[PDB]
Amino acid sequence: SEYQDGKEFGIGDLVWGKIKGFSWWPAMVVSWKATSKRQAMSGMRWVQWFGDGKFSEVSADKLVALGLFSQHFNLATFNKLVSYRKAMYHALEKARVRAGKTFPSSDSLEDQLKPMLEWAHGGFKPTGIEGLKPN
Repeated sequence: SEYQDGKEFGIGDLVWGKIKGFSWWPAMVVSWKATSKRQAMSGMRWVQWFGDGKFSEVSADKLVALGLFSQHFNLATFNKLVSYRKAMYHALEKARVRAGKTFPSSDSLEDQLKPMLEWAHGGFKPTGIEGLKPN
């Protein structure tokens, strides 16, 4: 009965989170019991940031679905920041596993990131954003 307030998103969803002074950052909605902090305020979600690992209380209106990738992926931040790329890898790796997608490889971080970024930017085909959903 957690996060049952009429707003969007639930435990396990992959999301873009927005905090003041940062780019849209990939996260996963978690339960407050995973944060060891406190119950989220009504209308809010606890998220865990990819690449970074910390927990934040974010309003459900300031979250969007990770599947809306092209609209929130930040090419400039991807170019100037290494942590963003690491976060891209870890978010898309959770995505790739949930969707049943596989990529040919044998490789540095950007080498495996290239086909994952292409997949995500192209719309997560053939599965779609529906294949991102938690189990």
